[PDB]
Amino acid sequence: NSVYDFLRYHDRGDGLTVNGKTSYSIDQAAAQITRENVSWNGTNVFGKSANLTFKFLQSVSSIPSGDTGFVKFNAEQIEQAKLSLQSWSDVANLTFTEVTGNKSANITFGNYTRDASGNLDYGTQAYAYYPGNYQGAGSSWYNYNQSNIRNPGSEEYGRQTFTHEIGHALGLAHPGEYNAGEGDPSYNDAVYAEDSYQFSIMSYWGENETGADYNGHYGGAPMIDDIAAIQRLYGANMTTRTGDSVYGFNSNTDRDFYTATDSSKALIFSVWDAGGTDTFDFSGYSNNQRINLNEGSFSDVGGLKGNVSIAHGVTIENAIGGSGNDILVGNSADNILQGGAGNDVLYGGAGADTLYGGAGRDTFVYGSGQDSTVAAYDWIADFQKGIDKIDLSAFRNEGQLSFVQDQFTGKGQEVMLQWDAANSITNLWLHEAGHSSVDFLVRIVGQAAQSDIIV
Ligand SMILES: [Ca+2]
Ligand SMILES: [Ca+2]
Ligand SMILES: [Ca+2]
Ligand SMILES: [Ca+2]
Ligand SMILES: [Ca+2]
Ligand SMILES: [Ca+2]
Ligand SMILES: [Ca+2]
Ligand SMILES: [Zn+2]
Repeated sequence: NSVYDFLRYHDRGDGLTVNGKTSYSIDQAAAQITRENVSWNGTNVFGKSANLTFKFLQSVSSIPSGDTGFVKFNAEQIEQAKLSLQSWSDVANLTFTEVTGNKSANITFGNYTRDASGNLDYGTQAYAYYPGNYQGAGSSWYNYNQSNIRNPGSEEYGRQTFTHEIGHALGLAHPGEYNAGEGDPSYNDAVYAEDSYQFSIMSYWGENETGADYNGHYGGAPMIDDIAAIQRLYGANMTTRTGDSVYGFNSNTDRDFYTATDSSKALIFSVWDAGGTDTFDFSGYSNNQRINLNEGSFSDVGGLKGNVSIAHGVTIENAIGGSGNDILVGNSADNILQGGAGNDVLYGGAGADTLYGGAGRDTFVYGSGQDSTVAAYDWIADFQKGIDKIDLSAFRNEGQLSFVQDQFTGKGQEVMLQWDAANSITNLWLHEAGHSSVDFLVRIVGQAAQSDIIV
């Protein structure tokens, strides 16, 4: 039943209540984040692309906030800021072009170090201005007295702050009515339950407020609701990673937040992918992981909780677990699932899936007849007789499954294992109640015993 619960991991909307707060769906959160109804295309303009310019100020006549002690961006800030911009243009129909000299720009970057009174400010972090035609519109500012701001490449909060402020400069607002300086807001003030770093980088609250746990890390890229929100304003970018993309270990994304170079690296991201056959490669971790390929769902990767999610409108096809005891849940597409070492639970779901339990005592689960129809049957390519198991207990709801040796009686709800000596393939047939013909089939590359089947 671990599959059942995991499938409902972090359910939202549908009149639910989480943490005593109203639960919002991705779109409701996205609408809330774009409530200011402002973008670089104007007010109340949705689904329209934009070609924007950005500039690293070398000097200023004044900072629109009144803050003083201007300091230009250093090399590392410049590189990290470009990565943040890229994480936004990757998902929304936006293009960023740098301008220098006297040319004006839609989005600007600059640091400050003192307040209007001329006193050192080592307490604040950063802020930005919404798009518009007013003086300073789209400008973003950061406190140079903060080490995370000076070293955004080594201090994760810095990079996250860049992405956050750029979010404002693009038209995104905090999930709720609250802002630094104004009193002392908290998650208790959140308009909806999903107002945390787990769903939006535009939030003020840690992922822990929603049950997630990134072990002190900060994802520096747009999360699931941020993606929906930014696309609501500028449209989705359908040209991003349209080939076969691999996320996690052995990544070919050339994106730091989608890449893990070794087991000690933390992964925190919401994936946007516009095409191809893709893979969630989390093979380098030894932690027990829970991987869900359903769009909009969250996964527990590398020892963290709720650190990985799939954006709405995205189809990820494959997943590879680690040496831990994992749970891999596929989607309606044809998935290739690899559990790796450890005792894993694989659930292909709808579609013709190919499953590899890997080393260990693995379990291949089937929740219904639609999971492996004859017209699009599953393949279990490395089944180990007497070690792995095939769970068909879900069929009990319509009558306890009975085993038959070489013939079906017709009473339905019977399971048969057929050995193909010539090809060394075992065909698992299931004649379901209500079905006039045998419509369930799982082909197995290897031998299987009646005692390997759970009914
Ligand atoms: Ca892809
Ligand atoms: Ca895909
Ligand atoms: Ca495993
Ligand atoms: Ca599937
Ligand atoms: Ca395994
Ligand atoms: Ca196995
Ligand atoms: Ca299937
Ligand atoms: Zn903010």
